[PDB]
Amino acid sequence: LLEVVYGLLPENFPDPELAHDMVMWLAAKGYLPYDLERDDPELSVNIKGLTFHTPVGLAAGFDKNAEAPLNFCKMGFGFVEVGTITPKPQLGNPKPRIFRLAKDHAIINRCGFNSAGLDVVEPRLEKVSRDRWHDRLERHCVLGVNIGKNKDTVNAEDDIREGVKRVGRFADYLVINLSSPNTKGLRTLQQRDHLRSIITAAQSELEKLEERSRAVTRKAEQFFPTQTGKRPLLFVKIAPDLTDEEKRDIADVALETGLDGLIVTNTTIQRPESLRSESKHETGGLSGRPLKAMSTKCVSDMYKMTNGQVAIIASGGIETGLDAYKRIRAGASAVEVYTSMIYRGPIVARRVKDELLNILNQAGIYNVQDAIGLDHRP
Ligand SMILES: Cc1cc2nc3c(=O)[nH]c(=O)nc-3n(C[C@H](O)[C@H](O)[C@H](O)COP(=O)(O)O)c2cc1C
Ligand SMILES: CC(C)=CCC/C(C)=C\CC/C(C)=C/Cc1c(O)c2ccccc2oc1=O
Ligand SMILES: O=C(O)c1cc(=O)[nH]c(=O)[nH]1
Repeated sequence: LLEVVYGLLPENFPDPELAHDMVMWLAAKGYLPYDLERDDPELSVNIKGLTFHTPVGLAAGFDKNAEAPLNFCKMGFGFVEVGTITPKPQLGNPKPRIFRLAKDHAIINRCGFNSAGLDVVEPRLEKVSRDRWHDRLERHCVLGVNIGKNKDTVNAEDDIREGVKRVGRFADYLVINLSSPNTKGLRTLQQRDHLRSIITAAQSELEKLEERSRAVTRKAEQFFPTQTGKRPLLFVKIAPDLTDEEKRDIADVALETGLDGLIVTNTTIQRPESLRSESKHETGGLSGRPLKAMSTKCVSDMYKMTNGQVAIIASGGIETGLDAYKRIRAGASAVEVYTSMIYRGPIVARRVKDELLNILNQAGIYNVQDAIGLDHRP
């Protein structure tokens, strides 16, 4: 806990964008820490057939163009959610477009879907997908592929379509990002009427299943190779800033469509007075410790309103396996981190896994599967 939070004397900051860049340069070229503990068999979760050997995982903010997803994942994580990968490459907003709020343990940011392109990112999944089995054959590093629209396409439904065409076959779970505050009216695609039109279109390009056998796990890599027969569990990442009315419209359209899961909360555009740090007034959604009750309620509301029959991967201020314990108790099968690592640091994957496992030991039940949603047994 006390690494960077104790040692934050140096002025405003060492720039977050710059830091993340030279961090990911390290991530790209090995040059990182390493988890060794193998993770207790307690912490494994079979979210709809998907074996999450650990339920802790890196969120979609980090490895934005598949620079090093397995290397973050060998560094203690269970899964790694890969960017928001827009069809055509985007530059993003003008920098400085991202800020630490040291006091508040938070990060406001307005990057705006800065992507390399499915042109660039497909090859890198073509890379990862075939060598991920090879390198050290990990109890496969479960792999999230998150996709969106470009700044100004008329039909996002097309850019999700393209997305699912290209980079679907590698994802253990695919993710439609409809939530970022930092793309023009994208969040307003979460509507009952649109959400459906997208979700159906998106599982319609999954309905492109192609044929084979017609001219150790050495070679599971062949075919469309997602630790199984391809089909990613379809997800949609939803907002934190929503009416009970709009969380119905979602939850209804979730159970209507047979959506395989929901990722609970992107960043929040709320600014709760309590934020003391003088960067509180910058635009963009804020992550981290202010997004605690926000996210954790959003898990619980979407759990119950989906009868729990839809899966939940909650992000939003998951700092310590206690926060993970509660979000697991509120509905989450697995949980995500990003802004919690910018204060904890690389070996926070190993920390949150074990903080969770001991608070399971203390709570009584071990093996999380029993644990999920526990809050909805009265
Ligand atoms: C700089 C930054 C970039 C992000 N980029 C993305 C993104 O490209 N796609 C996405 O789905 N979420 C993105 N997020 C949201 C995170 O994935 C996550 O949902 C949010 O930060 C809450 O998690 P945390 O409080 O546990 O860090 C980003 C967050 C930050 C702070
Ligand atoms: C300065 C440099 C070239 C590398 C620093 C990384 C390192 C070895 C240790 C941690 C030092 C540090 C202050 C990191 C800050 C950091 C961020 O502020 C940050 C902000 C947003 C997204 C990702 C980020 O990753 C970071 O490592
Ligand atoms: O690209 C961004 O600016 C961005 C994407 C996202 O999903 N969430 C966020 O807070 N910012």
